Amino acid sequence: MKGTYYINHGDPLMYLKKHIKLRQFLEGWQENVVIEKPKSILIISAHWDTNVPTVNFVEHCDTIHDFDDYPDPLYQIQYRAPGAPNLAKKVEELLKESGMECEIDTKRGLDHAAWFPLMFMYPEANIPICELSVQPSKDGIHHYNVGKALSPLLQQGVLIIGSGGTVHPSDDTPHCPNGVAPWAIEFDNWLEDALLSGRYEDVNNFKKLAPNWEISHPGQEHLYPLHVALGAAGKNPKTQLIHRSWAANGVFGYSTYNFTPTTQKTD
Ligand SMILES: [Fe+2]
Repeated sequence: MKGTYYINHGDPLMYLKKHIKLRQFLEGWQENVVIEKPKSILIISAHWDTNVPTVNFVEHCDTIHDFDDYPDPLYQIQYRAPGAPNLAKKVEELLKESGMECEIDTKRGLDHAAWFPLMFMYPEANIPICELSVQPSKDGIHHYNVGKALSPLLQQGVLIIGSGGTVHPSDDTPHCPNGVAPWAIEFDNWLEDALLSGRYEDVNNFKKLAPNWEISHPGQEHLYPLHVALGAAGKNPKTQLIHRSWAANGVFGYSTYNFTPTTQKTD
């Protein structure tokens, strides 16, 4: 495939498990999704929440274990990827050239939205990684425009990946164990239909249109990486669903999308 992706980083517990389909999908990334080695990777992280777009600019990525109450082994994982400082500067220029602000963090490593799926996709940790934050108090259209500014990166060998959670309710939302709560089916299906239809404006305006977005994304920070990845695919991309699974609690969903460009930018 070519283009950009919206993936789910999933449950860190899957590191210890054998039968999680999302992990199998991620492990097969280089065989089934992206054959060609990318020059660098831009991860739009649901777990880096800022006021204005921010990008990290480091030579070596720390591994940030920003998650609570997991088993000890999870905190010993190191994903020793190189940073991507030139990619970071290029993201800052592209955003500013489009009239958007962008700040640069020269210390922050990768949070688990980045390193956790990447350690399955690219276990050799030899691809330069740069993370981009989301701005959860801004709307879907903001995030789409951040991505649109970034689409020239596609012709430069950059793999752009939004890392979120397609259905990501509050911890207080009751479970439907080993099933799928109908509200979550409804939201997931609406989103799939909007994307496969090419109704990308609807996706940007999900708050006005999507059923049960209040349950699926009370904060939205796990959805907004989709808008950035979608915008980064340029005008009129074609979307396809490349993985779907659900957590055993029946209310977290991992629908995964590829956005294939049909247009390009100037020489
Ligand atoms: Fe998450």
